[PDB]
Amino acid sequence: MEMEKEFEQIDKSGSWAAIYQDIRHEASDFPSRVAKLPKNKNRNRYRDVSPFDHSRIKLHQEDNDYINASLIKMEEAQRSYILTQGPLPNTVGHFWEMVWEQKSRGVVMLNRVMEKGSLKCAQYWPQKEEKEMIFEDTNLKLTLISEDIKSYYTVRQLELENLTTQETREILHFHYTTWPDFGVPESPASFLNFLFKVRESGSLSPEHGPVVVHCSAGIGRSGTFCLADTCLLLMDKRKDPSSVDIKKVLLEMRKFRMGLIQTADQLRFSYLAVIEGAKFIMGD
Ligand SMILES: Oc1ccccc1CNc1nc2ccccc2[nH]1
Repeated sequence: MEMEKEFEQIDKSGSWAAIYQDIRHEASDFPSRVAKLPKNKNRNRYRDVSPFDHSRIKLHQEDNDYINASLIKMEEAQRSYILTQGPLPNTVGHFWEMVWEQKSRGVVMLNRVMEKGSLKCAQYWPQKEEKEMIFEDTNLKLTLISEDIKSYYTVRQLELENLTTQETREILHFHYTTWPDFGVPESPASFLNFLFKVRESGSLSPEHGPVVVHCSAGIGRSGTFCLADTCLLLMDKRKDPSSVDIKKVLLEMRKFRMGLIQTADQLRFSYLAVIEGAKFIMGD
């Protein structure tokens, strides 16, 4: 069923809450035993948001390999994403170790460091060229190279150096800065524009490791970003673009990380972004 018609049918019936609950009910449940070990309690921002054991990213160190991060592997779309929480004061070194080890090109950040008067994630990148950051626990150095501030998002060019081998890499930071403190954006125009800038960069392409995507918990806004990208890619690839079922793509993605799309409003916003992005697709 053409999702645009499914959309009006749910909107006119105001059933968004009922669809969302159907998804919650059918979603996969897999063990998260590593995440719940007592040694890992300070590595988790939220007690109810954990990576599944089967899909968790492992850090390459014998001490403790745990990070709150999952690999979302979309077989038919041929895209992979790492979804993670906003780093904590004690996990900023782990975060950059993961970026290095997984060969990521891009980091996508969908939150502000402070929102609703509380800290949503650590200040994990340098704000001034001449004040670089050193992560002593993981032996990495990170320097701000350049910053492009726009009305709805900022792009930063960063150098990550593995101090053990003196190899360096270019890391692009895509920072969506205008998601509102409550609800979802009214128009998906600026969010789609942002997604197309990440794509244009090469960050989502198979020649690099998976893009690292985060918000505060790494399930809500983060879930919207990867669901819209995968759905629009499948509409490009298939003979019948109307076959793309957003609810079935979301349940496939929920096999890899729990709780992706946190509200009925986020589900509705995901439909809108795909419907409008297709509009700027069918003939753009
Ligand atoms: O390590 C890298 C490898 C390839 C590309 C980018 C980087 C980041 N570092 C960096 N220093 C610069 C100095 C002048 C102009 C561009 C620069 N990019």
